[PDB]
Amino acid sequence: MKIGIIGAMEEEVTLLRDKIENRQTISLGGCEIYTGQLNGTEVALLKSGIGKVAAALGATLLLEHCKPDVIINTGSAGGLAPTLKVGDIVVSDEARYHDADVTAFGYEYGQLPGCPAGFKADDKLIAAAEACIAELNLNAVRGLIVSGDAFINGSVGLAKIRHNFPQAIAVEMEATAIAHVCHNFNVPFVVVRAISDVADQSFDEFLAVAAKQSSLMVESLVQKLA
Amino acid sequence: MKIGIIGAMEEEVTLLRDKIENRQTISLGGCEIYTGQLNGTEVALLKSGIGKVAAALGATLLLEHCKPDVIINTGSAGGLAPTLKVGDIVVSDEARYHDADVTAFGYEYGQLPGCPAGFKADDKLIAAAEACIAELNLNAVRGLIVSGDAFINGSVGLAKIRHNFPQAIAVEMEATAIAHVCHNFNVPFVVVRAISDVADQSFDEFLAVAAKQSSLMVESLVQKLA
Ligand SMILES: Nc1ncnc2[nH]cnc12
Ligand SMILES: Nc1ncnc2[nH]cnc12
Repeated sequence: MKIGIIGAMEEEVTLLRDKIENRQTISLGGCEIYTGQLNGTEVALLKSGIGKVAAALGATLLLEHCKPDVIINTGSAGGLAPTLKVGDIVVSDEARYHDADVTAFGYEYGQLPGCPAGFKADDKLIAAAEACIAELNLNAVRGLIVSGDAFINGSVGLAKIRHNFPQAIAVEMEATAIAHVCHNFNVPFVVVRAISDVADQSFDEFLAVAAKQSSLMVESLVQKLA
Repeated sequence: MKIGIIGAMEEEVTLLRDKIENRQTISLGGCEIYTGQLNGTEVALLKSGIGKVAAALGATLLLEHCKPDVIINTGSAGGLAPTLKVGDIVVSDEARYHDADVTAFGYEYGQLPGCPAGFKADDKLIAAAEACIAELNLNAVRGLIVSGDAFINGSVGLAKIRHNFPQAIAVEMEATAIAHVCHNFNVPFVVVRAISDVADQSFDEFLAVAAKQSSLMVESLVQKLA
């Protein structure tokens, strides 16, 4: 089993990279992929690009060149569900584009031609991730994650998202693009995001902590799936 | 020299695929790439998917696997300029995302982190495409093309694009994603789009005519470049 890891938190990627044994660095399309073993398990690690296309570019290179069995995609996200708190860890049951609209042709909002309305995370990965999170004494919340090429900052942006996806619990900029590429490559995936802020509610205190714990979560999830 | 060709119109890809000599077909990540020689010139042909991520996925595979020296990206788009008419052929001098927004952090509208505000098509490739179109007795219009994961059918969506991009003359769904991937791979490209309809003014009927013209244009450009 080979596990692909795509992380958006630089510190998490560094922490994991430094732990890889027999580390090899592959440079393609302006991306760097680290391969080797993490506690005996073969892995392929990549720092996530920003936005749908850059994230898709890196994921495509990794999936094609390393051909992993599964993808674990980590990062941070803004919370949409009111019951969330900074530090919570959301686990995707599915991912949708909040900025895709071809409804004029009968497609469901957010759905793109040739794709399902939402991209489903693998049941086994979801369960394993949720178990690894609880073991670290952290709080995991399962649900719909939406993404788009926009940094949601104001009320209007949030309103549109909550209106189109009242069930969405988190939002960011790369999750659905990675799920989409994984879907097209028929590779199981799970998206996990530490909640950095909540829509209607310290930097280091969050990022320093989230990145470290996410890396431990990944290490634990890799061994579990192994 | 090796020329990469990515076209949106199914019929154009078929016409060009049928002309490739010593044709080989490569199946990667759900995509099909045809390689061989077009009138003696090494080419790599691929039909673009729908949307930024699908388009980026295919482009990434072609650029990495085939290492083309240049990219010719064809298709169709909706006209934004009032002087444009169905049938005109827009040649991009630049490509921008009309649905990317990180202005909260000083980015120009449509610009994403890690990228320039817009992606510039190659000066030499632009001029060459313009010459080929003129030689075919067709009308080429040079300008900004914007892309996003949505079909624009007038209304508020159209007004928003005209407001944010006064200079944009055409709009579709893949151009900028492909330009973006080429940019990251540092490969010269040129975007060309036949105008299928104009804002405020049959798709298949248009396609039956434009797809054929576009294929001849591509063939001519390949030779002109070789
Ligand atoms: N509020 C937000 N909108 C988009 N991407 C984000 N990434 C983290 N927070 C985000
Ligand atoms: N008006 C339009 N908006 C988005 N994609 C298009 N593709 C062709 N015409 C289009």
